[PDB]
Amino acid sequence: AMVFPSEQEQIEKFEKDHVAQHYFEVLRTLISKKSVFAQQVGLKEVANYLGEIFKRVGAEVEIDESYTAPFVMAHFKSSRPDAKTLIFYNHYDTVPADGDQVWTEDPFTLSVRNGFMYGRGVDDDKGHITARLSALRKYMQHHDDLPVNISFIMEGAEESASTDLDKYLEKHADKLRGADLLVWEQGTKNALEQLEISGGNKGIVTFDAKVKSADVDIHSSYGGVVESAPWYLLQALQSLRAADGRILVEGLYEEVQEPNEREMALLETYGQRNPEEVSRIYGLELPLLQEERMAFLKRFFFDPALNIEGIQSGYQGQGVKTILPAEASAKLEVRLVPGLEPHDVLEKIRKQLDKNGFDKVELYYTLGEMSYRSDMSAPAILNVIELAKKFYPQGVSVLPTTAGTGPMHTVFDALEVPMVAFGLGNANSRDHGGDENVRIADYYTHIELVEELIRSYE
Amino acid sequence: VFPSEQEQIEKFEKDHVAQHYFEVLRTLISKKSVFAQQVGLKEVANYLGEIFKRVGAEVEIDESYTAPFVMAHFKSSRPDAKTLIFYNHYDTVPADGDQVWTEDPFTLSVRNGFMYGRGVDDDKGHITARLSALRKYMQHHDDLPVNISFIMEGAEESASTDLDKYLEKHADKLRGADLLVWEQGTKNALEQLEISGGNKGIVTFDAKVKSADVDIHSSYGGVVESAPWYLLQALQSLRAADGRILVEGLYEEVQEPNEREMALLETYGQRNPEEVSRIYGLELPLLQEERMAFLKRFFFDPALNIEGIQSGYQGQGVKTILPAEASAKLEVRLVPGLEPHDVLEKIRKQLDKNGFDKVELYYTLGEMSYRSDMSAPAILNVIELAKKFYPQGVSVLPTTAGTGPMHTVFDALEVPMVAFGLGNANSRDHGGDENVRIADYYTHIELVEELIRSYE
Ligand SMILES: OC[C@H]1O[C@@H](O)[C@H](O)[C@@H](O)[C@@H]1O
Ligand SMILES: OC[C@H]1O[C@@H](O)[C@H](O)[C@@H](O)[C@@H]1O
Ligand SMILES: OC[C@H]1O[C@@H](O)[C@H](O)[C@@H](O)[C@@H]1O
Ligand SMILES: OC[C@H]1O[C@@H](O)[C@H](O)[C@@H](O)[C@@H]1O
Ligand SMILES: [Mn+2]
Ligand SMILES: [Mn+2]
Repeated sequence: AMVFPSEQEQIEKFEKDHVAQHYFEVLRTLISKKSVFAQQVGLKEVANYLGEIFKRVGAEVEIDESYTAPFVMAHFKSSRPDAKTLIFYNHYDTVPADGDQVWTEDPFTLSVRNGFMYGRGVDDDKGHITARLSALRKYMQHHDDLPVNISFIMEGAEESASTDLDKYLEKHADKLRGADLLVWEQGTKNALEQLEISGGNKGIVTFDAKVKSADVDIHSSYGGVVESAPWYLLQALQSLRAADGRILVEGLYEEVQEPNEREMALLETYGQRNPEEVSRIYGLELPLLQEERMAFLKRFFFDPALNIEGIQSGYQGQGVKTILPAEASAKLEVRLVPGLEPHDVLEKIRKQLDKNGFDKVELYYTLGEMSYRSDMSAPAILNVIELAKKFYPQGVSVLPTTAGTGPMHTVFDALEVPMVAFGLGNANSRDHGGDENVRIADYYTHIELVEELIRSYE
Repeated sequence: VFPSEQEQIEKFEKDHVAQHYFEVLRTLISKKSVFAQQVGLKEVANYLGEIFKRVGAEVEIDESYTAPFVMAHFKSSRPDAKTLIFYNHYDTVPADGDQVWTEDPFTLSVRNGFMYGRGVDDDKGHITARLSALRKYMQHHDDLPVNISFIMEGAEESASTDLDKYLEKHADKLRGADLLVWEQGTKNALEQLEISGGNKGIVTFDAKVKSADVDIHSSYGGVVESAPWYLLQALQSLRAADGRILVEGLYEEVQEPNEREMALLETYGQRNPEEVSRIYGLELPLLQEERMAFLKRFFFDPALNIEGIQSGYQGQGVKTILPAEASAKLEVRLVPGLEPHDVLEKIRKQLDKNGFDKVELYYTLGEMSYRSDMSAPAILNVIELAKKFYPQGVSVLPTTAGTGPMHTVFDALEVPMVAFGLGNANSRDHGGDENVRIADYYTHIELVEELIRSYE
């Protein structure tokens, strides 16, 4: 028997809440200050501003400027002895406004229209920073002390693969290790307005593959006797993957951590009802590689995948060109799951190609990110799940991992604290797109959930 | 017994007829004639028309289709005289981009005992050398002992567009001939004159796959099939590791080589398959390694080739997409018995049967194949005459691996066909600094003159 406020009620609460309003003006200022890692613009400016903001309400603040993007930490202390610690991880850099992106109003001007707030960073990730601070300060309106120690860590290079995050966390692990729970930088409601509460990221390894079959393109009259670069490469790739998408590389699945019973039960309960709908959404013309719902979800969340991002050889254009191309190349990737490390995955692929008779395929490592997940059974995570249900009428969607890539493995490796992601995004927030937005009611609801999480530590 | 190269060059220098047509060649080369660019076609056809008319030939320039068809007939007075036909083309490929040209491609240049220019080998030089041979003969005899017809088309480099129609129209003036001499021929790397009697064929076509409306984030790569995987799977289902084509009903249509054809291969085919590996710097094993297996595959079997394939992202860095589209440019090299349209339809059926109905196929070009076992007496005569002019001997092959209109010409004319000419293994047809050895050019003249004399 749970009752929930209406969207109209949430918006009025938001309008009447002096603390939420104070930090909404702070959000306006933050959005206005462009902070992009890849344009080197405004990182120190935003990191210092955040420093002042948190100092004002009594946090002990440290701004480490050792690497390109300053690393901001703000610790709020509880007077309770044997108090636990809560960590909020967030980032203050955003992607550029840019491209063929359509903006109704200036991307760096926080704009409110039709019950949504618009601006570069309102969802990813600055809005999450002002909402979580709002929550703490609201709790502080009605209490003399915090029931739990609270640490905010804000990096400035999340959109450029969290450059040097590993070096900041190693440097400051002593103050962070041992916390009860770490809440991730963002989260969203899904298409059914269920709050997604997730516990992992998949990883990836990307690499170039190249073949040189001869010193020059040869006349195609020789194609019956002379092997060409594209045939060799097609044969090589075809050797590494079954028609159902299973990867044919020895040693690879042996390293994969299989999902436990809880993880499989979570998928059953919370995974999309009809994942076969991707066919409609993208106008697929070929059948899915895995069609039954659970086979599909399990492949999607818990299996790796060998992907061709591009392949090219010989002649493109109008007309013909009677050649056996000397060179062929491809841009490949393997999506990873826990157990699989980028360099090692590539070495197993080198070995299998050599064993298959394709030693002339050259491989060149380009990028890697490690994967991470949990079965969402840590009691600190269970607490979050039960509290969230009191705030979202459509309920929650609990997932061991999302299919996105991110720094979760880096963070857990340094800090070893249980991690959970939830936030104030909507399925159509357009992160990284034009008119990035957050629903005003969703933003206020995240404040209330975070304040309730703090109260749960009393 | 055989003249030296130095003697040949001197003979060439002192021969007023050869020198006259060598200046004619200079002019032909200077006039760019490329079918694909529709440049110079009427200009070169008209100029040739006049060159032949001047020496008393009965000339017809048919301008019905894009490239004018030129015919020049020289009559013998002998009443039961046979007829000899020369087929040649006056169009060339362009000079081009990546190609290295020491001097202007459209300026005949002589260096180190070679002549250089676009068309000196393929095919303008063959035209002037053959008219030289006829006219040289006429310096020493009262009349031709055989009727001689020159047929010159201007679309050979573009698959002989409308040749078939011109031959249908003029077949009454041409059918009944004793022998037809093909457009060009070369000496092989061992300086043996190649004498051949066939062209392989070709069917080229685009293959395309659309797998979705849009490029999808590659995180879906374990559940959504992409266009490039589907296409690689389709292409691989059609070709065995050893190059054999896996298409039902294809090999059934292949005409097997007879005993003479195989014996010719064995005698005159390359001595060593592995030389190809050395020449091209091959980094992969040959698809057929034993000599006779290699040779039979090269001249007498079809082959499925990828000229190009592309999909998704090329460029700096990565792009986390499953591409929605992939395409390829394919061809099947053909042998007698295989027709372009039928071959492509058999590939359509196999792909559907194999589960690849979504690969789209678009026919783009086709040429039928042709060959003979080189036993026609009119052809044997050429093989014997040639042994008197080339100290390294001759190389007799039923077919070259190149493509050409032999099938179209035979279908209209039904005259025994033989290819021999003035190129060298390094003439670089279709390439930069295309060239003919001066001595080789004059030797061709003398061999063609002797061919005429053999009809007395
Ligand atoms: O049960 C063993 C492990 O299985 C993994 O798949 C889960 O992500 C872990 O949280 C769990 O500890
Ligand atoms: O008290 C708040 C929460 O703190 C976590 O450390 C405990 O594991 C939960 O059981 C508890 O509900
Ligand atoms: O023996 C039958 C036929 O075999 C074919 O392979 C040859 O090209 C023909 O010249 C011959 O007439
Ligand atoms: O007379 C020249 C040649 O004409 C051909 O028609 C005959 O078949 C040959 O035997 C002869 O040598
Ligand atoms: Mn983010
Ligand atoms: Mn030619």
